[PDB]
Amino acid sequence: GSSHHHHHHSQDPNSSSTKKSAAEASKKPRQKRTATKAYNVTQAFGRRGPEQTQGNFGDQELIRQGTDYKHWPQIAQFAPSASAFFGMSRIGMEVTPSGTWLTYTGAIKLDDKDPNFKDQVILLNKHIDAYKTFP
Amino acid sequence: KSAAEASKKPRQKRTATKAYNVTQAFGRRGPEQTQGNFGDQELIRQGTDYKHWPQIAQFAPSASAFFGMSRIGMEVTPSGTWLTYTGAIKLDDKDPNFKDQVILLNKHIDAYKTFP
Repeated sequence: GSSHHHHHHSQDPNSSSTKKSAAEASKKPRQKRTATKAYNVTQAFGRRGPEQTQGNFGDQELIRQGTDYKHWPQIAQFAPSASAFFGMSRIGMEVTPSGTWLTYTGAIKLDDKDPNFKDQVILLNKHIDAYKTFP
Repeated sequence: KSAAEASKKPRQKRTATKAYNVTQAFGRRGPEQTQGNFGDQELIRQGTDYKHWPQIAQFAPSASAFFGMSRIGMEVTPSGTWLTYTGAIKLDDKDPNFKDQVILLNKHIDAYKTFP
C-alpha cells in the first residue's frame, strides 16, 4: 500500500508501515519532526506564508510528501548536521510575549563544482516562496 | 575520522570532534553576519565529543524541520550562490529543565568575546 513506499525502498506489503502516525510524530518537539506522506509539512510545521514566523519553503508536492518527495535528498543535502547548525549559524536567545526562542541565521554555499549545481539552483527556485503561486 | 577525511564533507554536513574541532570545521567564532558565534573554549575544542553535546543537539533541527520551519532565500554574489536561512526554535518553558537549558545555551552564545 501507499504507506509501504519510502524514498529509497518499499516494504513487504504484509508488514506494518514504519512511517510514524501523525499522532506519534506530533509528540516530537517541532524541530525534531520529520514530515512524510503520513504527516505532511503543514501538519508538522504549519502553513507556508509571508510572516516571519512562518516557513516559506516548499511547493504543493513537497508540502504533501515531506521526506517522501521525489527530490527530497537533493534538498536535504543543504540542511545542516547538528554540529554544523550550531557551528555555522549565528545563534541568539530572545524572550518575547510568545515565549523564549533560540534564533538562528546563516548562509550555506552551493558547490559550483558539483555537476548538479544548475539543477540544484532550479530545484531550490521551485520551492522558495512557491506558495505565492498556489491556486 | 581524521581531520583530512572529515573535511571532505560539505561544510553543512561536517561533524566537529576533538580531531576536527569547531574552528577547523566551521571557522573561528566571531561577530560577522555569516560567521558562527556559538561555543565556549571547551565546545570549540571538542565539538560533538563535548560531554553536554546531547543537551545542545536537542535543539538542532532535522533536515525536514530545517526546511519546514525556516525562512529560506538564495543569493548570488561574487563568492558563489548561497542558501540563506533564518528561524527560531521555541524552548519549552514548562520543561523542568528549562532554566538549565537557557543557562547552557547562554554559556556558548558569544562566548568567544571573552577569550582570544
